[PDB]
Amino acid sequence: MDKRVAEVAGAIVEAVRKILLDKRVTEAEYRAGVDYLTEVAQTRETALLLDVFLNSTIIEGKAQRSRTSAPAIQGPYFLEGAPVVEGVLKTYDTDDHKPLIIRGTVRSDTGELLAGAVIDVWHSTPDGLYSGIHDNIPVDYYRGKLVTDSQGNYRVRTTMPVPYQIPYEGPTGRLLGHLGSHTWRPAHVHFKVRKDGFEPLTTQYYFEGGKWVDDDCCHGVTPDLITPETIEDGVRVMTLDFVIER
Amino acid sequence: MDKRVAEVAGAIVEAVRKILLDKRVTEAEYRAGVDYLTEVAQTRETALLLDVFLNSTIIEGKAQRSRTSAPAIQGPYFLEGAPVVEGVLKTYDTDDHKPLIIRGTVRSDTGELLAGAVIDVWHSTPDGLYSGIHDNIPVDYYRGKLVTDSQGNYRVRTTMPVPYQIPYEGPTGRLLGHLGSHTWRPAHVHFKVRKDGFEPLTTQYYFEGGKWVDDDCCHGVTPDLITPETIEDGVRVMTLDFVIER
Ligand SMILES: CCCCCCCCCCCCCCCCCC(=O)OC[C@H](COP(=O)(O)O)OC(=O)CCCCCCCCCCCCCCCCC
Ligand SMILES: CCCCCCCCCCCCCCCCCC(=O)OC[C@H](COP(=O)(O)O)OC(=O)CCCCCCCCCCCCCCCCC
Ligand SMILES: [Fe+3]
Ligand SMILES: [Fe+3]
Ligand SMILES: [Mg+2]
Ligand SMILES: [Mg+2]
Ligand SMILES: [Mg+2]
Ligand SMILES: [Mg+2]
Repeated sequence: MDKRVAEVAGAIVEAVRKILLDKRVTEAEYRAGVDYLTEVAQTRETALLLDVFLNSTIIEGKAQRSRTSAPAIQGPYFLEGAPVVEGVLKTYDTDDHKPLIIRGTVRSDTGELLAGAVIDVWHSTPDGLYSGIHDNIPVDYYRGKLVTDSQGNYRVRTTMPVPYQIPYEGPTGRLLGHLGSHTWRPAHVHFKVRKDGFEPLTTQYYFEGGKWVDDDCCHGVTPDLITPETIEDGVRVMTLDFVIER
Repeated sequence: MDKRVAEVAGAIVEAVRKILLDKRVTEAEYRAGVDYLTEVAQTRETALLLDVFLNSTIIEGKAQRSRTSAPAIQGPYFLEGAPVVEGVLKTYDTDDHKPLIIRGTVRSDTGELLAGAVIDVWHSTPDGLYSGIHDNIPVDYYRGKLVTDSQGNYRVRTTMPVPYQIPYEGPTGRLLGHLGSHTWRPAHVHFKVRKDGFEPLTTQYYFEGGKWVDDDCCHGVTPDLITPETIEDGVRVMTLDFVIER
């Protein structure tokens, strides 16, 4: 008997039953539903399907219960063991990459600039593929760790990310279809900031004006996480000042 | 956009989010939860897990919305293509089988005895295993089709079933563990009655006094589905009169 598992899991069970009754779900519908979720399970989409309708709500929760630079949903594509960089992120030399630059400061919720903070960054190849997770792509690519200096400053040069769709061929995709939504997410860059003394801050940031920023199939775009459009020497720039609490 | 999928699926999504907020589920809990359900998916327990907390409620629904001999949850172990029998069900000759006898009538909700109704029956080997689904067991065993005669009567001789537990080694088992329930179901026999003119009636029936009839881990035992204890010549007897609607 786990007090909390039994509080939260129970609350859900009790709550879904109600719907099963009120909406008057038939024997034949119930099968159709269960048959669906086994496909979802079969398709290894179990976590995905959850992430879409839920994870975004769970951020809205944490953002209420804490003081930090705006949080965002984490996403499936984070891999630990990213290489530390001065630096520049390792990216492919190819024509279709556009330079992106990321500057800023990591600091405490009490205001003190933190040094030796590790900023873990990952983002999509121009195709929408993440490294080491897609199509024979090296893991040291499009991933890296940034470490704030004596002033709590970090700067990194990298290629631009792109919007990508969650897998659209499966049960989740269509299910969104029936729900009048789509499979597309706006382009974003992934940050996880952890200082050995503080609570981890995981977030992603989008680009003002980018496609899908209005309609994110997951709901996890929020005004703060939209960066203004600023170029320097024809190089898109993100200036992000993180605040981790603790 | 499927009007109903979007009504019922939506209602659930909206309803689970509330819990995620109210109970104040953390980022770290959410993972733990999602991590759980992928195990459930990994363990091919996706349907099971649902059947336990839900399917029993879905009967309570149908039993409200229709006129029939009491319905019951279907269960995973029904296989179509059961052999028609006069008859007797094919069972193993072994010592530990106790004779069980099943008599009765199938009839319409308007009262007319139906003839040529097909009563599909399946039940557990003395071990708790179902045929063709367990341990190299022939499918013509512990399964059969009964066909009501000119009077709408059916009778079949068969071996006794036994209580069995839903798979207890996996994520569902323990999850019930945390919820203060168990893995055990009381002994029951499975009937599906379909006449080519009428709505299928699927139900199972338990034995008065049998273990677990009070505590069914799934909730799907109900007073009607408890048969009284009656022996004839030292042979347990079930007298069941089905009423299919339409
Ligand atoms: C194992 C849990 C996985 C995570 C669950 C997702 C978490 C939150 C989002 C889940 C969305 C709700 C799942 C409902 C899926 C319905 C599929 C469907 O309707 O197929 C359309 C279905 C067939 O089309 P399909 O989408 O290709 O399968 O439409 C039909 O023809 C039948 C009518 C469907 C109406 C059924 C209404 C919902 C009944 C489901 C009962 C079981 C719900 C248990 C889920 C509890 C969630 C905690
Ligand atoms: C894909 C859908 C499959 C069908 C879903 C089942 C349908 C109705 C029954 C579902 C029961 C609810 C599932 C919750 C499972 C919780 C697992 C757990 O707490 O592990 C204990 C977990 C670890 O132990 P474990 O059980 O071995 O994993 O306990 C912990 O240490 C962490 C605290 C757990 C508290 C989390 C509260 C629930 C958060 C889940 C958020 C996602 C819910 C989405 C489900 C929507 C359903 C429609
Ligand atoms: Fe991403
Ligand atoms: Fe059964
Ligand atoms: Mg600076
Ligand atoms: Mg600045
Ligand atoms: Mg008779
Ligand atoms: Mg009689």
